[PDB]
Amino acid sequence: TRPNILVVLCDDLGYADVGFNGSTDILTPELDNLAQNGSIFTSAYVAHPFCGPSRSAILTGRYPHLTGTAYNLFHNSSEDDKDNMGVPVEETYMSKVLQNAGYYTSAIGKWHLGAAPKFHPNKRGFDDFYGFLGGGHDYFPSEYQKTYKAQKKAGNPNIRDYVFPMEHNGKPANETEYITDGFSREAIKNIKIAAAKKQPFFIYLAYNAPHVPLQAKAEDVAKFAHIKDKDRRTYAAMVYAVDRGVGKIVQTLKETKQFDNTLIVFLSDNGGNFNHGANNYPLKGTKGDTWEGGYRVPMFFHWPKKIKKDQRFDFPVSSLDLYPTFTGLAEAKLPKGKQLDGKNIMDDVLKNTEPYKDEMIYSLRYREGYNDVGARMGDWKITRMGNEPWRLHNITQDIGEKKNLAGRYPDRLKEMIAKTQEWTKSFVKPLWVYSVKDKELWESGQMPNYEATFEVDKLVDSPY
Amino acid sequence: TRPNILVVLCDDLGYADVGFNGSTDILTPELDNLAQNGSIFTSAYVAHPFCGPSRSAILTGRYPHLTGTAYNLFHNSSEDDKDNMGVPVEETYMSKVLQNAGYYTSAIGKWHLGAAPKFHPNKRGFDDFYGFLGGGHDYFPSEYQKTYKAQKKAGNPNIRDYVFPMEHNGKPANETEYITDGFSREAIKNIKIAAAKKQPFFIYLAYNAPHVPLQAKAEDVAKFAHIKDKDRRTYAAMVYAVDRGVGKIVQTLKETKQFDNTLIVFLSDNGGNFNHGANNYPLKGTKGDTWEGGYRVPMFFHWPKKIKKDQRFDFPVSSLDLYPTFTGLAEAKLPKGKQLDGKNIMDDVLKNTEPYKDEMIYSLRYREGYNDVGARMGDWKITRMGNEPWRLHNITQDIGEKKNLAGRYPDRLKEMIAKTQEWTKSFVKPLWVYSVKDKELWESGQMPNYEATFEVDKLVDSPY
Ligand SMILES: [Br-]
Ligand SMILES: [Br-]
Ligand SMILES: [Br-]
Ligand SMILES: [Br-]
Ligand SMILES: [Br-]
Ligand SMILES: [Br-]
Ligand SMILES: [Ca+2]
Ligand SMILES: [Ca+2]
Ligand SMILES: [Cl-]
Ligand SMILES: [Cl-]
Ligand SMILES: [Cl-]
Ligand SMILES: [Cl-]
Ligand SMILES: [Cl-]
Ligand SMILES: [Cl-]
Ligand SMILES: [Cl-]
Ligand SMILES: [Cl-]
Ligand SMILES: [Cl-]
Ligand SMILES: [Cl-]
Ligand SMILES: [Cl-]
Ligand SMILES: [Cl-]
Ligand SMILES: [Cl-]
Ligand SMILES: [Cl-]
Repeated sequence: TRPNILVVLCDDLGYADVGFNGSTDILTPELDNLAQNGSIFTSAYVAHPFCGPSRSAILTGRYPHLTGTAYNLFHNSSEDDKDNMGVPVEETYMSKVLQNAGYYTSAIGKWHLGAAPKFHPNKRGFDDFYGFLGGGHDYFPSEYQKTYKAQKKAGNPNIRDYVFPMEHNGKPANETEYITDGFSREAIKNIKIAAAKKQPFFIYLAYNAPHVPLQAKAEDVAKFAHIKDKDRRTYAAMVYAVDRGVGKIVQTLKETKQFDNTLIVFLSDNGGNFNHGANNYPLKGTKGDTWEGGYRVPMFFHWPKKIKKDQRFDFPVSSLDLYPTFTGLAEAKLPKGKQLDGKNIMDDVLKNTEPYKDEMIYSLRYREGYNDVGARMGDWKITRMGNEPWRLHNITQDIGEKKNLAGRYPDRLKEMIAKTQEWTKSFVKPLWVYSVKDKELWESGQMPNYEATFEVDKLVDSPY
Repeated sequence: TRPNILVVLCDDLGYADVGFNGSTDILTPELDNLAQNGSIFTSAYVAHPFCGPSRSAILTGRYPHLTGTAYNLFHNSSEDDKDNMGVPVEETYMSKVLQNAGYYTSAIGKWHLGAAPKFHPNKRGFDDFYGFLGGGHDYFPSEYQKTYKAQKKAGNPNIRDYVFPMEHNGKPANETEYITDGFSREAIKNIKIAAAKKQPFFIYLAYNAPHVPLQAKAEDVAKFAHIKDKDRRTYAAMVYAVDRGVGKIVQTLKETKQFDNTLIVFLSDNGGNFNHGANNYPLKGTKGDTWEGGYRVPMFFHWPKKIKKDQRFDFPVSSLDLYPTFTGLAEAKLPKGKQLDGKNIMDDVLKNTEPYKDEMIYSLRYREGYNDVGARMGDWKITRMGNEPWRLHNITQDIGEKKNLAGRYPDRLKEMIAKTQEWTKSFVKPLWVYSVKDKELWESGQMPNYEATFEVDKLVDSPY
């Protein structure tokens, strides 16, 4: 009997901001209990260090550099199909694949993969959608509904999508509670629906917490009243509210007897933003970086029927693995011609085998005139940040990327740079960029200039 | 009547790495006692976020962008006067000005302002020099002398200058102890020389501690044995050896009865490198950045005859202020046509008045194809890092530069950028650059492109 699949995806959760991954000040007892009863992934990576492209990769199973979606959609992006402001519809999502294999599919919370009808969740493999289409949202309906009406009362032609009414399959959601609590409430409802249907479920629970604005319930803040920094205190309360809902979700799974045969996957979509309450310790950097802190995230698998308790999986994996792993477990057939950049790791997880032995896990982030790069194989990682000289780290011994080994092992450095450059030969042009500056640089050819990105000696050689 | 002047300049000391500036694990009792008995500067800035240009600025009193010295000299730089690898000799150092006013002048420790004879300290106003000409040095003579000899006897043509013999006025120094201790002993020796000559002294004590290589005496490491991280522990021991030497220097000043009429200035030449043991809390960033962490440094003035005890000076100051402050105290006349970018602040310190009201304290750091910028006026700072969109901070309320207010106050942002851009209009071309990549970009005009640096709207506007 095929398992249910529950993906709990948080938004900008820092590497050190759940108990099972080292937090000393944020309490996440429900998440910790799930993690201790499953497999914790100590080297898990998303395919891009910020929101839109990471989510594009999770659902398409491809790097955003291959689908044209490596920039975020701007807020209030176009809602007209003629404008193709969304992930290409030809790139079939794993939700549609699971849907075509008889799964009850549900998407809750944040989307950010296109606000026009052809990009809507109900058209991309989801029987049920409850959430918002853009990149973020205010958390309290009492506050943001008032603002929305008032802004209509002045005929405001550019109302921020952070205050738009949310929707349930295209109709007004009429949410009445702190939206983290509402998304938990909708997850429970959809679990009860699938149980009543005696149908396996796939639920994509995309919390916007703890993404800005930092807004939290008074009852949650009180659990952290001793934290003096206000942003950290509020951020902790936000993470705690997600934890409360996972505990309620777990109770529902047990009452409906779906707990033992549900694969629960929990992760963050990118590294924490350390300007807005997050802590990525012991990693270097912040959301958006190709330092580990940008795209290495907490993650666990929990599936009592098959994954042993107290497991730690220390081999590097990618969020790109979720697509082939889920379609495999679903016994689903892939669409003809579907290209995938990850692999099914369920067997590797059960037997503690290395899925990426002698293979690369990459990141490339476009900047204003240059690219940040990161690439890991085994214990070795190469990094370029700020267009500075290339760095080589033994990421297993130097998790903080403090000791540059490029000088001691230049052969390894250039071999890893060679493979990474070849990878960028397969890229497509971005379907959209983010800023006016971006558009100029790509039109002038100043971007992408992958050739300059993979220079090595001239960055370090003296001309004298 | 005129005071003695002792400049204690550490190398790469982190903002939180002395007791008086908030350190909780590194002990600096001697430095703290001086600071408690003088004026602590809570918003002190050096003129560039790394070694060479900052030091050029301290001795010339000018921004390195105006003297052509905003890149480091490469290690083992040219020793022939013909190649002009050094600070322009026409830019008169404050040591020469003080020399010409009857001061006994002495330089100790690190130089890095040119290794050719016309750039030598003895030709730049220093009666005495004891140290090394380049940018760093190994700490234990038993080890680096052995290496230097072995490699000299093998005719190695590329001996690292980190192991060259140190010198005393052009002759071999024959150092026999941990060079931090060796430098302290020389400061004591030069204090007694000035006393015997019945001359006011100016001592430029340029410790290379706590700059890499992290090397410390075992007896000093033992005092920080509860520090678990090996690099943090050695670094703590290196800072401590500087503190011990400051205490011995203080004892000498009392025996020679020079203590009360000596102005002791203590500061770091730039922010701490957080990859090599330093801690810049609560600032953001690291050595080399235009975040506060790159160029805001600890600093105190200690001068019992005039400066009151337990003072805290909270208005922003610059290390460029030391040149006109010292010559003012020396009652010296400036060379005809000498340009200075700082101001005499001794009166402002004694009366607690604002030296930079409605005026700017700047930083601009060249990167590979773009510029990092920071500029502060009053409570307000603008920051551009990594060519990202411009940031505006109230650094008095937001010392960590976490909350960008550029959207909230675009009028202030644009006026501060306008003033900063006009400042860059006076810059000169670098006399040298640092890497081959640097040279290509400057010859093609890809650098400096100050015009692109001060773009604002195109970095945040959507093109759709
Ligand atoms: Br689809
Ligand atoms: Br709503
Ligand atoms: Br069950
Ligand atoms: Br930010
Ligand atoms: Br001079
Ligand atoms: Br020596
Ligand atoms: Ca995110
Ligand atoms: Ca330095
Ligand atoms: Cl609005
Ligand atoms: Cl940042
Ligand atoms: Cl089992
Ligand atoms: Cl090698
Ligand atoms: Cl384009
Ligand atoms: Cl090259
Ligand atoms: Cl020797
Ligand atoms: Cl050598
Ligand atoms: Cl005295
Ligand atoms: Cl470094
Ligand atoms: Cl760094
Ligand atoms: Cl304003
Ligand atoms: Cl040049
Ligand atoms: Cl502009």
